[PDB]
Amino acid sequence: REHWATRLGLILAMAGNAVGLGNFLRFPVQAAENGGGAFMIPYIIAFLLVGIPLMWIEWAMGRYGGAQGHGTTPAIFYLLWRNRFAKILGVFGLWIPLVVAIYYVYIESWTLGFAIKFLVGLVPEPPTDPDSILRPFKEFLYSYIGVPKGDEPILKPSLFAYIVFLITMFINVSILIRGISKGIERFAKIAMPTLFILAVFLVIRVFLLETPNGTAADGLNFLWTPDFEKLKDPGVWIAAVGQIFFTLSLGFGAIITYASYVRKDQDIVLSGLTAATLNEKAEVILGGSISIPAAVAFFGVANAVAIAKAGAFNLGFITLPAIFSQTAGGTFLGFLWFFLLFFAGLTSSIAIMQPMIAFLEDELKLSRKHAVLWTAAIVFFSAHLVMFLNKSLDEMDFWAGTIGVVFFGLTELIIFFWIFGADKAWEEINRGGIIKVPRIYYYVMRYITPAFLAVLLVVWAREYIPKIMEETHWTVWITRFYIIGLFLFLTFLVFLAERRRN
Ligand code: MET
Ligand code: NA
Ligand code: NA
Repeated sequence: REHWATRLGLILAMAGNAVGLGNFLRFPVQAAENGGGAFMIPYIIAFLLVGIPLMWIEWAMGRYGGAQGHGTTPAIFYLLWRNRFAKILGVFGLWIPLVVAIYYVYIESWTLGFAIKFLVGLVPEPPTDPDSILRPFKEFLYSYIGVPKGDEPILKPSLFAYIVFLITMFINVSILIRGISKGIERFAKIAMPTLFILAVFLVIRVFLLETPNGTAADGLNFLWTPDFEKLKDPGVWIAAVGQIFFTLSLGFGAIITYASYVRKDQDIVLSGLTAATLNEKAEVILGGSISIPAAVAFFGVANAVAIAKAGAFNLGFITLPAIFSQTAGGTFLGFLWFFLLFFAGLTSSIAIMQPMIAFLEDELKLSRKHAVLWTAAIVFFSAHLVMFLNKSLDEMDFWAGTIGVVFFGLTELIIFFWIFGADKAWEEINRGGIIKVPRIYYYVMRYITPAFLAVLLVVWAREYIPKIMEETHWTVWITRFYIIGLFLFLTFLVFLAERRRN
């Protein structure tokens, strides 16, 4: 089996997996919609009671299976639990990261296209009226991805966006095709430091923004000023948990796959904690101190919150660059922003495609070259669905990137810490660890976490089961139909891999 060269490269590769678009786009939106500081309390708690324990759990499961030559859940779920149904559940460890990858890589190609256009200086040019400043950039984005005037089902991506997507795929391939140590690790040691530098620079530059409408300090205050009136709102807890799952790459089967390349004897405790810690630092300190403070600086808190609620991409691709264009060298500053997003996304995209690649290598015994090329072909082809079908992206991000990750997170925890045995799991986690997991986390993993997630899923299911059936748009049905087809396809591959063994 292939292994990580150094401990540092391992940390940066894992950090690269977690730290991504979720930090600089998803988080700011989530924190702003839930009342800033009010969102921080449930967020930290969710990080302690869910993020950390699951992180360690995924690392352990990854290394455990990796020792036997299996990096994907279909095989690992079977090693921990002997059953056909264990393999079927394991299919999600491929389905989720593949589905997510389909639209994630497209969003990534956006930041690249924007990065390129902002570098060359091809951007809209605003003249004191907020709408007259934002409109040009809204029209810019809509011209790029091909947004319809009314609410029409069809998208019309510009030739450029399409070509940029091809290029993005090519970049993802050139990195993945070189393997774990030569491809991902090498790039991690570069991308990450660069990412951190750009982030710090942007945070500082943004912190210097002060206008008659407010300052960046007002945004930092808003985000870090506690509010206990929102602690009774379940939605805030749900959003915080969802964010923790998405930002830490939990339930994507990505962490497990990456962990399967960790030598059986190497530590996974201190390594995992470091990766997760690096992600939170990059999330709350960096990600939360760029977008939000900037919007609050120019448009004040009320408007900033309004803009955050407006959409997930509205703050990142429209509002922020619009704000920069009003400052000296704002065009180049926008370039740095989109270059930051691109690297963060690139380090993450290669992580959610790896599970698929690792399954082809491990279970179907395909060479690394073929596995990567086929995985790229699949994602690229499937991507057309997100490119040309409106609301398709949201559907995939919901079923896979929201509901699926939590369900899968609960499933993997139940399989590892209950069925496989709590003591055996605990001993497997601490084995070879430079430091040891606090004894208390044994009862967080076994009791607190699964209960919290179970409750969360029940609540979710109750609200979504009626809405699903009554949904007018056909685009969403096509999407559901197709992703379901993907699931069958993967289940069929798992079947073939199972027969080859015999
Ligand atoms: C694409 S890996 C899962 C998502 C990633 N951790 C992010 O926050 O962007
Ligand atoms: Na990343
Ligand atoms: Na993250």
